[PDB]
Amino acid sequence: LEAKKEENLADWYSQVITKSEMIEYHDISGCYILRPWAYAIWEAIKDFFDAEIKKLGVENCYFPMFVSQSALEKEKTHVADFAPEVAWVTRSGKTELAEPIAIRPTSETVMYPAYAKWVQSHRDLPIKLNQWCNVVRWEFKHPQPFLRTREFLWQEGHSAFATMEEAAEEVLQILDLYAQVYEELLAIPVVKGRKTEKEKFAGGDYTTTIEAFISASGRAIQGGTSHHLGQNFSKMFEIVFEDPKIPGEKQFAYQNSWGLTTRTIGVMTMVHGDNMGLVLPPRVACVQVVIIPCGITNALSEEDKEALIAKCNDYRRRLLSVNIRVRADLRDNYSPGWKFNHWELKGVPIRLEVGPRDMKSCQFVAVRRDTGEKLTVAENEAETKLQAILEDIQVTLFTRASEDLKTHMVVANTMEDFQKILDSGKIVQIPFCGEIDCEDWIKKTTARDQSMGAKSLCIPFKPLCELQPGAKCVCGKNPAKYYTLFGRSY
Amino acid sequence: LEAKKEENLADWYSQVITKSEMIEYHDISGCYILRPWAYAIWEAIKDFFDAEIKKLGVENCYFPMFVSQSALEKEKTHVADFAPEVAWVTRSGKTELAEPIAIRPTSETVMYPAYAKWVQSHRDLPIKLNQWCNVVRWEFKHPQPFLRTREFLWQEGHSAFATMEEAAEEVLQILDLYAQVYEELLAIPVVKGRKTEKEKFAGGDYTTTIEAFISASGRAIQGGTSHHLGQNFSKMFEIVFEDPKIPGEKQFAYQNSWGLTTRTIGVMTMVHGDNMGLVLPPRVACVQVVIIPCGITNALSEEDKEALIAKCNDYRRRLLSVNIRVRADLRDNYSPGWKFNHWELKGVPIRLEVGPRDMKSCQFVAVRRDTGEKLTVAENEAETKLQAILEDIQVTLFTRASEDLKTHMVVANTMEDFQKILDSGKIVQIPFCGEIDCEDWIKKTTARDQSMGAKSLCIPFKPLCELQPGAKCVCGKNPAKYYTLFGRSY
Ligand SMILES: O=C(C[C@H]1NCCC[C@@H]1O)Cn1cnc2cc(Br)c(Cl)cc2c1=O
Ligand SMILES: O=C(C[C@H]1NCCC[C@@H]1O)Cn1cnc2cc(Br)c(Cl)cc2c1=O
Ligand SMILES: [Zn+2]
Ligand SMILES: [Zn+2]
Repeated sequence: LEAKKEENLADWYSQVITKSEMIEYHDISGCYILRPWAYAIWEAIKDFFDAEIKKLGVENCYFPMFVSQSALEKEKTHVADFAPEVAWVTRSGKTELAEPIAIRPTSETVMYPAYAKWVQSHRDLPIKLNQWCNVVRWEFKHPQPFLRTREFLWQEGHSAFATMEEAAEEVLQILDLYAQVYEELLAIPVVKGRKTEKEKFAGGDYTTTIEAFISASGRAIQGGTSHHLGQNFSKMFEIVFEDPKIPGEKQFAYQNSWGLTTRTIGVMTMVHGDNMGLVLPPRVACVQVVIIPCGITNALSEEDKEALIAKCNDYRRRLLSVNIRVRADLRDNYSPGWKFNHWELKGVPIRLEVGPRDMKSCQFVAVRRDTGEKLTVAENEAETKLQAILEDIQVTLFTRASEDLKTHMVVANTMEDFQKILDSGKIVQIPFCGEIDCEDWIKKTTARDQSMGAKSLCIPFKPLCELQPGAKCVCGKNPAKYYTLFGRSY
Repeated sequence: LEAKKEENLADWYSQVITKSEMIEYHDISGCYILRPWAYAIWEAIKDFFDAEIKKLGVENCYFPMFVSQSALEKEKTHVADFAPEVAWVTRSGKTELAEPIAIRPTSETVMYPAYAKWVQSHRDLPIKLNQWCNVVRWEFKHPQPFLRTREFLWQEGHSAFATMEEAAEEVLQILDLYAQVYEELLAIPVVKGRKTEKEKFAGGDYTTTIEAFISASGRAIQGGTSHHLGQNFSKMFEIVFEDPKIPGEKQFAYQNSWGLTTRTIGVMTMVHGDNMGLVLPPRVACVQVVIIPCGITNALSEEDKEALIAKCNDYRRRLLSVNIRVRADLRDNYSPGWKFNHWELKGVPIRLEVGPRDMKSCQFVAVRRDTGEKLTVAENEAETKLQAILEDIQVTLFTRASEDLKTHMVVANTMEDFQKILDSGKIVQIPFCGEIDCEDWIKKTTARDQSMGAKSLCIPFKPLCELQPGAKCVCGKNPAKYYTLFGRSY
């Protein structure tokens, strides 16, 4: 690794993700190749989430990606600001086509006409459906492998209830899951809260979100979102049912929608990385432990060279049997020292080092990726001790970026504190009125002193300080409705 | 179900797949919605396969879907017959675009430039990679939900070895897996063999395949394919490595590729269906057993109506604990008799019927979907007996369509037998020379008497009869190289 996090972050990231065999650039910019080392992290997230939404009664499915012109345009889901970012299909070979078709940037326009058809009785509710798919949005903005890409993978859930007490409960349930993905797997602490009326999903009553901080840049980033849509789309798409014991009457259904994307892997990179390379949390690594045989020489007995290469498999065998994801790298051509480095770039949590010097002592050595600390372990304790080190790494990585968050997230009550602490490369809870103006304003004000300015992130469900009796927005005109998280974003 | 399999098959299928809540048509023909009842079958296939290729050392990944014009066209992967079936992206919103981009119809053109880059040393081999993704091919041919669709889901593996003994072994390993999917899960017997030089994947040395018979129509269908590519693509894309102990020399890598698609679900439907509806093999059903409470009346004691609805959960609880996938349908608004029918269309293998008459006798009743046979079972035997019935159904469905295959697959040595037995709505092993002509010919000959004519299916690895000393192609000119499976196809 030539570049350094503190110094040229933009380069560091692009070097870490290539040299860890995670990403590979494609002959079309904005598009990237998810190599196995990264995909296994996505698949790890996928396994957890999938397991939890199904406990909630959600079922997976697959809708088409092609949304016809008379669909987006036929309605006004959009919110048509994004309309110049949709790609279009126009010709089948050379032969032109009847109407052009769009590539899904999201799936409301494809799914909701159908929801309308399936909801006949009130009996056909709820309808909770999820899909794991790719989506395509267009961007000329200088692209970036996990955070700013043209095609990406995600998950999008769309549920639809009779009542609102229902819909409401799910929205918060899902956001907790999205938290668990970041806090329990990825070991990334996040801030839960509600979008401002400026920022919330348009065409949807409210919008809960999960925001994480990437100190390295002093910006914060959006993790995943969970929206309550109320009746907006049902009205739009006539998803209606005859009421319960309010006969002859027409009730609109209450809807939700929530998504999480592959930016997770980018955030995970940005947060836990070294100048030594990528670092993975034990919960998501393809390989929790790598077993490398070291201490091999040109004239090492040939019957010894197969005691080593066999001792290694005993660890491999024993660890696999306690569901530790272990590879033994028994490759003849690379050095040991080469391997040490290779698996360090990739960020494998523990390196299990096996030398004959240690074999003699019926023992072995384990190296933590995060701290670098070596430990010498008895062969009869490989399971308990290594499982423990895996748990202790997860904690460390989490109880680091969280202390790193607490330093970098503070309250400021004047506007003059807020421009100092923001330029201090941090993020701030301020008193805020809520009006779009004293936000729409705030951006321009902060941008004049900073190459851009503070955005609202979320309105913390649990803000740092409680608000005091008379208290005013940073503007100085209106009173403060709620402490509100602001910062420069991604 | 109004239509009937024997009578209007084209309608039967379209009714079965809608009324079993599997498929839902979209505002663009050729495109369909995979509802949960179907997707869970795809996901079941996915779970099995994924588990097996990983034992083989394959790793999953995700390449982009956008293949640039200077890629397909830059090379000649194609085999350009299919070129007028590729969709194209041309505008980002209204703004036109630099060059147009294609939607992946397959991924050789996207993956192989990269394979070239990753294979530097000979050390970087093998490279076995898989991806589960959607692909888009265009068709005006009257579409059909699982068998003839424009967008579909599949899996595509692309491996790349130094030697050919390697590549060769995998091709056959994979085809056995594809067999297992059809024979062990889907309970559909298939015929293993090699494509003819007419039919094989172009741009690839040979092509093993799996062919299944859909009696209902007298046609056969392609299950999945596994190709050996040898050196064609490496040469094309310069995937090269310095040789082992043949220094200073340039070796091309040997490649494979293999795919399986969502047509599986269509074949599964076509093969096992009733006029009573879809039928699922226990190995893939979202719901192996449905628990329905029956024998409820208007004036049934309220404390009895909760002994029933509780007895049901005891079965639910006990079955879930032996990994039987069970739903208890406790819905208050539908009749019992309505439920019986609903879950019959969906093809749930067993209906677990709970009535108080049986509760009195501390017992219950189970109905097989395939045969219709009812059985009365002790409450202390619910696990062993139901698991057994699930196993016995799988077998039945398999040892049915297999006897149905043996009737409908026969040998014919003259050409005059072959035109009779083919028009008998069956498929035939004939003596065949191999020349494209005496195949290219065979189609036109059979088409003049039949609304189209026999195609080669495969060249059985284990043909019905052995060939006799002097023996000639059905044409009568050349000698027969091998018994070869022919028939009308899909
Ligand atoms: O992504 C969304 C809408 C919903 N999609 C499913 C997950 C929950 C989420 O609120 C917001 N969004 C974001 N970007 C977009 C870009 C384009 Br282009 C279009 Cl057409 C539409 C959108 C767009 O609708
Ligand atoms: O699907 C293939 C090529 C390979 N894809 C991966 C699985 C193994 C398989 O042999 C054959 N095929 C089939 N249909 C096609 C349609 C179009 Br359009 C194009 Cl460009 C290309 C193709 C095309 O290459
Ligand atoms: Zn204000
Ligand atoms: Zn011939």
